[PDB]
Amino acid sequence: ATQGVFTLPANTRFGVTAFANSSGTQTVNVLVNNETAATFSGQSTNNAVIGTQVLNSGSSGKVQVQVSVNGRPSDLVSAQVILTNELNFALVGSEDGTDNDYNDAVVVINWPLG
Ligand SMILES: *C(=O)C[C@@H]1O[C@@H](C)[C@@H](O)[C@@H](O)[C@@H]1O
Ligand SMILES: [Ca+2]
Ligand SMILES: [Ca+2]
Repeated sequence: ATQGVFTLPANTRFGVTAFANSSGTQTVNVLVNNETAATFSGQSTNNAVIGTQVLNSGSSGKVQVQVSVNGRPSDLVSAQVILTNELNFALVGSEDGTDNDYNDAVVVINWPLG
């Protein structure tokens, strides 16, 4: 199934933050309505934050996370969780290799802000 694609409410600010846990430099691209809105890159095996940013979901609300390592797309896992009918999380893990820890880039999107 498709992973890493989330429909947000339109015209709403949201946060996106990426963490790395791999020997490989992770590149995380965040598309809003199919156009690049942020791109983060970095290397850590210690959960370093490789980027954090506030972005607007725009007219479509469509947000897609892509993760690439060594020029190759990583395998993605994702889900969304909503607490008290108000606080939203879109969660992505990714695997760049064969150990299947799925933490090589971890991406957390949260809304609403403010
Ligand atoms: C080896 O390069 C694989 C790669 O880096 C490891 C240190 C570990 O984080 C593994 O999950 C990652 O796929
Ligand atoms: Ca891995
Ligand atoms: Ca890892």
